[PDB]
Amino acid sequence: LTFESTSRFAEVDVDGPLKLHYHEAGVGNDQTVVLLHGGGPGAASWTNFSRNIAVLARHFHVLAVDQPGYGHSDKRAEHGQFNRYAAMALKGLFDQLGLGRVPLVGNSLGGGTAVRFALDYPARAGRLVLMGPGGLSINLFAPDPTEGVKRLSKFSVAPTRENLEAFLRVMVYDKNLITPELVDQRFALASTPESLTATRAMGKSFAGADFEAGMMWREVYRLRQPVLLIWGREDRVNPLDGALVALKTIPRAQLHVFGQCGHWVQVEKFDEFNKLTIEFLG
Amino acid sequence: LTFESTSRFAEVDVDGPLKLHYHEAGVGNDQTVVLLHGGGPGAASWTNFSRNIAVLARHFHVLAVDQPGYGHSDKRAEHGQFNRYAAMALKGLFDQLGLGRVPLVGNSLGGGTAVRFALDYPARAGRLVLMGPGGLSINLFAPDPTEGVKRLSKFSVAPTRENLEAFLRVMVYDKNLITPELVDQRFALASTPESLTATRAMGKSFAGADFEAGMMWREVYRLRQPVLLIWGREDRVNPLDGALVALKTIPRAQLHVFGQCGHWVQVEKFDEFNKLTIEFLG
Amino acid sequence: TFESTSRFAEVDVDGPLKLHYHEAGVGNDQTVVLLHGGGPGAASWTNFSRNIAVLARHFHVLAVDQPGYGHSDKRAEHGQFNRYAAMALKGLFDQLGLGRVPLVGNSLGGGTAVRFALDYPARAGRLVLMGPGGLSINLFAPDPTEGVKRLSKFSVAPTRENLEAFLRVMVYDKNLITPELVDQRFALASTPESLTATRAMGKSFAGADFEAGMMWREVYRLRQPVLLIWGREDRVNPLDGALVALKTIPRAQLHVFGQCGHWVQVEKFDEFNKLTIEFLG
Amino acid sequence: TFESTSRFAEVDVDGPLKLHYHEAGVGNDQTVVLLHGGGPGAASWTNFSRNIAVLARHFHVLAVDQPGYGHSDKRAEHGQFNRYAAMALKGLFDQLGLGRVPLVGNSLGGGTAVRFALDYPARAGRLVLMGPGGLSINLFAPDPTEGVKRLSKFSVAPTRENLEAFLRVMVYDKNLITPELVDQRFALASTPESLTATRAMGKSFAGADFEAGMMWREVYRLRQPVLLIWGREDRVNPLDGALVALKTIPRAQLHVFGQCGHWVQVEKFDEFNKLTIEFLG
Ligand SMILES: NS(=O)(=O)c1cc(Cl)cc(Cl)c1
Ligand SMILES: NS(=O)(=O)c1cc(Cl)cc(Cl)c1
Ligand SMILES: NS(=O)(=O)c1cc(Cl)cc(Cl)c1
Ligand SMILES: NS(=O)(=O)c1cc(Cl)cc(Cl)c1
Repeated sequence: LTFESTSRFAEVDVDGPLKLHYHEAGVGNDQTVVLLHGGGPGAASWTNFSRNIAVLARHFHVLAVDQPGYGHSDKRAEHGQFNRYAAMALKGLFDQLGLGRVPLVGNSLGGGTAVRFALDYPARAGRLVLMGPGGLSINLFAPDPTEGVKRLSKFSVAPTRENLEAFLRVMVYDKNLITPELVDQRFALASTPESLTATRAMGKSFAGADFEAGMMWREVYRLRQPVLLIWGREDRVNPLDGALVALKTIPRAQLHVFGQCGHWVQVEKFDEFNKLTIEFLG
Repeated sequence: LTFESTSRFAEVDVDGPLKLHYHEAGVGNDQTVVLLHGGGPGAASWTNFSRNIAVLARHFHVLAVDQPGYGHSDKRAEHGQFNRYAAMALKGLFDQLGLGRVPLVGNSLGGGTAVRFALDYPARAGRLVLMGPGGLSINLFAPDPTEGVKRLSKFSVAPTRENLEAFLRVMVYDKNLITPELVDQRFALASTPESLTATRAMGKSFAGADFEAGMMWREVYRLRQPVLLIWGREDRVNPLDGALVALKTIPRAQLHVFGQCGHWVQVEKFDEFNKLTIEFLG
Repeated sequence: TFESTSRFAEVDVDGPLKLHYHEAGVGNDQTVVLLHGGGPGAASWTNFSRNIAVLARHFHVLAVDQPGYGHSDKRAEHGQFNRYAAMALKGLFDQLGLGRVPLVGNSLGGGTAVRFALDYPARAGRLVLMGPGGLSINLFAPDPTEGVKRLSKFSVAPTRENLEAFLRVMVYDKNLITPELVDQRFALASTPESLTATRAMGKSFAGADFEAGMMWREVYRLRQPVLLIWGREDRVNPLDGALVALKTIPRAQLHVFGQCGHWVQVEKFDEFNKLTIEFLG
Repeated sequence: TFESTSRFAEVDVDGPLKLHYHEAGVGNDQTVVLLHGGGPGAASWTNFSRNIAVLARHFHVLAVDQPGYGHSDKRAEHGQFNRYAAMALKGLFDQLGLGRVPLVGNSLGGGTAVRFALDYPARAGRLVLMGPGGLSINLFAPDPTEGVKRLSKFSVAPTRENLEAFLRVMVYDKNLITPELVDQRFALASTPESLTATRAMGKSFAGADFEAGMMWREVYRLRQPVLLIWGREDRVNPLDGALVALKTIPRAQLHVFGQCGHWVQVEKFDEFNKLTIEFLG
């Protein structure tokens, strides 16, 4: 497994052709799992889930999808509420690949996409594993915008190297993870005009009349499947108090909280996260 | 493994000889683990950890100790703050068995004993697994006494079969676990004069000037080992809000919460609890 | 007096519905509507005994018996209760010619106040909500709470002993639960109309319109100032149920009283009256 | 006026310590001590500008510059700060012949108020604590909070731009942060004595007496009524830090203002004044 061997493209229909890039691994395993990455500038499937795709592929058929706006998937200048938009895309990939009811793994932005998908297409979503998820989270104590969200915005307005490192450092508990190479690589991807276009589209979509589609804490009481919520105690993007409504209202919820862990659970607690996910998904 | 094959007795010194009953299993395994049962009338090591001792013994050298006042351990009419009292007893067993630094597993009352032990004898306690633990818990939202605590008290004042079933039913999420046989067996053990004596001793000890020894939420910021907190979402004895100070202040804490689970985690979520414990303890 | 303030009105909620209420302080510039808590034998006058007289020196007070309670109609059928009660209140508003009126609500009535403010937004002003149902969601307390359990137990087995047990976990200071109070509530709760109202309440929970009671989902939409008041020791609607509403209601405030249960306006009556009067004017 | 109310006293805390304070409303029956928040350039008069005059019509007000702030001594060394300040306040109490006095404290000063009430229990009456340090423990917010981070950043790099950034996450309404305010605070914070006080504060955190600042451990011992006041949007000492104290202080109350930050007595000054006056008498 390299970026190239696993790379795949599909074209789906979401008000018109939409190219989705994903990675496929562990082919031949009976049970398929879909991984949905976190947001943040420069984010994509391969780098987000580097500490995991290989391990998970020893147990599952893994499909790690670049959400629209990220990675090598299309970066339209236009789009509605994002989680719903990405969920519609994922629905097209599901139909195309002939996929049935599949468990979903989602980190941060992609966790929100996972939930939106599970709500909109309930027969198609199996068990959920959600790490510092957006969407279903609502920060009952932390004033919004959080520190993490503010630094992301500040990057979006002024896309400098300094603003990106500042953002990345409040993503993780262990700031030694934020190396010069990580910052440089992420900045190179995030700084392209296409990615800047996608950032503009993400910004305008917030003003949309479909905003309620992002407020999934209002809806997850309807989720019938087991759901494993995973949180870094020190998450400064989507803080721990945001887990509470979901834990309370999802009937078959579990919550796991890691001390000394930020927003990036699958990297910062990669060994522990992998065993939980593998056990939880069978 | 039967009650008889695993049964062991030791005499330790806590202001005088104190007979401790415990169960020993999986002899020959390199790493020793001590299990400390929950409170409640009729409670003891074998019945509390019935769904677990066998499984854990496939990986560890298991020592499940009847705390003083419970099981076949001594039921003195007199004793000071309980967790400290039971911890002193456990210290004597540790010294006698030549035990070094050992991980501890504790449910409810015994979780408090585990913590008190880890605080008082810090070099002797390894990783902790704590299920709906007393002591370190402090119910920030739930008015005290909780429902669970009130029904236990009501049994203590009026030790009837009806009061014991009522108590047992708020111990678990799935009330079908509370069968006629369970109630009868527990009532038979709890109703003996010796056990009634131990209940009186437990009651008087609350009035003691050493009460601060029970307030372990004040002290667990000192715990240096990894600690796995495990909670039933629907725990009505030690409710979930009681986990928060410990999660915040123990540097290497983790928390796992099971939906559809009460105070009796190791029974109600026995398969999941066993894999977490085994993985966490190595 | 009970009699001097007593009023009746008949409105349309899927047919005639007779509503009883108490009116006081007429002539005052600002009208305020009071909505009592639930529980057996509850009604406007006895729920708000420590408050109507004080409030009427500042406001035009309308204390309304919600359907199923007091001297208001006790239908044997009805859908989600807070919406049902809100529809009734809406009828009363149009009839009395009210504009935008602040609402005061304890427990059940707090839920009705909120449902009303959501369903008829132009008609509700500032809200004072004491241990309110509806907008509360117990993030930590397992449901049903001990309060709700004892209330249910009475519904199944309506004995004096079971009512007393409910009334006793309603309050921090159990000395407020006098034998006379128990006897007064029990005589009222034990009538066949009242048991019909109780049975009707329980069935409504099974309704397809249940989402209407999940008001924590919707209060981010409230634009008016809202003052939440809670007893730290509330065992019916515990304190953790305040949190979503505090977070999501933009002009929210919260006051918490230590040594206070579910019945705020009684157990902390002087402080409640002063808080309410200032917040409302 | 600043000058008319200004007073100095010298007490013993391991040697002479000069304390500055403001005195008003002399002759009133009940004395009240005010303890300002922290942050660079903070002092009694400017912290409590919207409050001293109003409070002095009801109480005998003593607003004390805590050591390290205002015109009080700024030693380059000192142990855990709230105990240090409390020892100073204790000196002032004996000298002025005070008995049992209610305390009002914002942020840092709230922590000092609490430390004082614990260390000299006979000398403290009712407490009013606004976004207080010391007794707070942020159960959900990762530490250091964004507020504390920007405060630290100023300590390392004391620029106008960094002070403004701190002042701006101190408050909900950023229009309160006027250029003039920034300039006033910065001129005071930038003096070499003040930087010495700032450097001293940071080192004290490394002290062996750190447990003295962990007052959430001890307030279950407070016997007096305590009124906690918080801004919902406090980014220095966030709202989740109120919870242990609310739970464990037996006669506690809590008030939370939506649309309010760390600087409660300014951002919600009319409501704060009224709450304080009623609670204290
Ligand atoms: N709060 S959230 O999970 O939805 C989220 C997280 C990140 Cl890092 C980025 C975006 Cl655009 C959104
Ligand atoms: N709150 S606690 O864990 O300490 C506890 C639980 C039970 Cl079931 C019994 C006793 Cl005596 C004490
Ligand atoms: N949870 S609630 O406020 O809606 C409530 C309280 C009482 Cl005391 C009774 C009823 Cl039926 C409902
Ligand atoms: N967390 S705290 O209240 O103690 C506090 C607040 C401020 Cl603004 C400054 C200082 Cl040094 C300390």
